[PDB]
Amino acid sequence: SGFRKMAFPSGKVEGCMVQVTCGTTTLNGLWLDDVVYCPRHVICTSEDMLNPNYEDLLIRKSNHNFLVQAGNVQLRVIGHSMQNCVLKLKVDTANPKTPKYKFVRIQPGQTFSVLACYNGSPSGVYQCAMRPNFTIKGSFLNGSCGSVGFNIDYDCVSFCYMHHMELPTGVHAGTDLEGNFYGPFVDRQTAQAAGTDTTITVNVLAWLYAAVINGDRWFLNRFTTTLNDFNLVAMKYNYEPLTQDHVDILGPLSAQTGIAVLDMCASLKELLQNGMNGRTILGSALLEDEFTPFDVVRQCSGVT
Amino acid sequence: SGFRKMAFPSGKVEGCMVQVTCGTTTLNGLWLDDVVYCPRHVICTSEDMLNPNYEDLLIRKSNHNFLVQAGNVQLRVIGHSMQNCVLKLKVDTANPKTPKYKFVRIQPGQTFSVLACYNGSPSGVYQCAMRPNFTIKGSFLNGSCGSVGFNIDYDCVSFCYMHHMELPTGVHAGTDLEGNFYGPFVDRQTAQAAGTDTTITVNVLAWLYAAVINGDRWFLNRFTTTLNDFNLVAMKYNYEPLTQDHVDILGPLSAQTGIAVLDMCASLKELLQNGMNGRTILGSALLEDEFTPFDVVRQCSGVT
Ligand SMILES: O=C(Cc1cncc2ccccc12)Nc1ccccc1
Ligand SMILES: O=C(Cc1cncc2ccccc12)Nc1ccccc1
Repeated sequence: SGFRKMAFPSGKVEGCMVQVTCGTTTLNGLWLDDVVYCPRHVICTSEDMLNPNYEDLLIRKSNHNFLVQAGNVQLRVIGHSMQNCVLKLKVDTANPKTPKYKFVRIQPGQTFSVLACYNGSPSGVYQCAMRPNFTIKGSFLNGSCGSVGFNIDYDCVSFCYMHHMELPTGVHAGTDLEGNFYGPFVDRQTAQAAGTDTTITVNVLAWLYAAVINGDRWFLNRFTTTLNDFNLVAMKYNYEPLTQDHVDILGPLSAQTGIAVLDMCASLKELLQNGMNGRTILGSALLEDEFTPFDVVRQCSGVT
Repeated sequence: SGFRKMAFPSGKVEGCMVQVTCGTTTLNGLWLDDVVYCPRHVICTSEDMLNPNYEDLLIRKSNHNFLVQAGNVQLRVIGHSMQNCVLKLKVDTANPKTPKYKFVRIQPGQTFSVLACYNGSPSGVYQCAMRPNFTIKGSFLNGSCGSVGFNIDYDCVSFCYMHHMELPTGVHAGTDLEGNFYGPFVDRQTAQAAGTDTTITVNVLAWLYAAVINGDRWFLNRFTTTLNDFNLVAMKYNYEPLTQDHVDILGPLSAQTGIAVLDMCASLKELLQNGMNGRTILGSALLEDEFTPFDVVRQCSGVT
C-alpha cells in the first residue's frame, strides 16, 4: 500500500544525456545511435531570441561549431540539420548505451517522467503530466533545455518531450523528439499565452480509485449521477468533460474496487461542490490529476 | 522556475538490484562489490513471521538455498551471514556496476530517493522523508522488500534505507544497510505502533522559502515572531520545535530571499492558525514538509 507520484527509473535515459555547446550557449542533448538531438535555440545568443531567423542563423554554423561532449569524451560532429525546432547533430560514434526506443507524441492528459539535466549531467527525476493546455508544470532552471520526458515499457523507452522554454508565467513548453512544439508555443522570447488550464477529470477519478484501494474511503457517498449531470458540474469547475471512453478506461479500476464509474463521479461532484472540509485524500488537500488510470493500475500492481 | 518533489537519478542504483529467492520467498537484494544485502525475513514463510527465531531459521539454510539472480545470470553464493535484520550473501563475482558508495544512517526529517523494485527489477523512483516517528510513507507492494533509499553526492551513492515491512496502519518500516531498523520496529508480524507523526518544521520553512523564490508570495505578512513564541504555536499543531540550528540551516534561503527566518516563522504561524483559506502554495493545499533546506537550495541551483 501507499501512493506516490512515481517516476520511471531513469538509468536508460541517463546513458543518453550529452552536453551540446554552440558558442557561449550550453544545453543538453539526447544521444541515440549516431544522432544527438537538442533544442535549435542552442545557436542563439540573448539578442537572437527576440526574433530569430533560425534558417539564417544555422547557415552561419558549421559541424565544428557544435561541441558535443558525453561525460568527459568529445564527440566528432559529421552532420547537422534542423527538423522543426530540434537540431540533429550526426556524430561518428553510435551511443553504446542506446536503449530500445521510440519517439512518440503524447496526448494532453498523459503523464511522463522528466530527467532534468544541466551540462549533460542529470540532477533529478520527477513525474509530471502534459496539461490540457499543452504546458508542463516542471522544475527547470537555465541550462535545463534538452532535458527529456519519457515513459518505459519493460525495456523500450518512449521519448515524448524535450524541454525548450519557460514562459513568462513560470510554466514550461517544449517539443516532441521530431521538434514539434506541444501547443501553440514558438521558440522565441515573445508574449506567449497558454490557454486556460483545465483539470484532467479521468485522472482525478483514477486517483480517487487509488485512494479507495489504499484505504481512504471517507469521500464515498450514497449517491450516483449521469455523464450529462456530472459534466454540467465539471464545466462549472473547469474540469475536462468525461466521455464513455474515459468510463471504459476506468473499467479495470471500477472492477477492482467494485465501485461503478458514475458512483465515483457523484463522489467527485460532492467534493467539487463542497470541498474537502479540511480533510485529505492520499495525503493531499486538493484533487490530484497527474496520475492516469494506467499509472494507478501500474503502481497498484507493481509493473517493472 | 517550478518546484517538484524531485528524486535523484536512479541509474547507479538500478545496476545494483538483484533478485534473492529463499524457498518460496522472493525479494530484492542490493549487490555491491561481492556482497548481496537483503532483508533477513527472506528465510521466513507466512507462519514464521508471527514469532521468528532468525538464528534458528538461518541455521537450517546453506549457501545453495539462497538463489541470487542479477538480470538473467545466476550468482554463486559462497558465504552467508546475518548482520542485525539484513542478510549478507557473499557472492564469487564483484558487481561490475558497483558505484562509489557509503552506508549512512539518516536522521528523522532527512529526505532520500527510493527505487521501488520487484523481482530484482526496478519499477519506479520517488522522493520521500524519514518521518520524525521513523516511518516512511512510501509506495510499496508485496515483493518490494529489499528496495533501497539513497542520496547521491555527484558520483557517490549514500545508501540509507532498505525496505522491510508495511505496518498494519499502511506506513512503512525498514533498516539502514547495517540491518538496524529506523525506529522501534521489529521484523515480526505483530502489533507495532508508530509514535505520533509530527511535522518537520524546518522542512516546511524551507518549502515556504522555495515558494517565495518561485513567485508564490501571498502568505507573506507584515509580522514577525520569536523562537519561543513560534514554538508555542508549533507544539499546539504537532510541529517539531524549531532550534537555532534550524535557523542557521535556513541561513542560505533567508539570504537568497532577503526574508529573515523569524519573519518566515510568523507567516507559518498565521498559516497554521488561519489555514490556507482555499489558496495554494507551490500547487499544494497543505504545508509540505518533505523538502529539506538542502533539497530546496539544490533544486533552485541545479546541483548535478
Ligand atoms: O526559457 C528558456 C530556457 C529555460 C527553461 N526552463 C527554465 C528556465 C529558467 C530560467 C531561464 C531559462 C529557462 N529559454 C528561452 C529564453 C528566452 C526566450 C525563449 C526561450
Ligand atoms: O510487510 C511486509 C512486506 C511488505 C512491504 N511493503 C508493502 C507490502 C504490501 C503488502 C504485503 C507486504 C508488504 N512483510 C511482512 C509481512 C508480515 C509481517 C511482517 C512483515
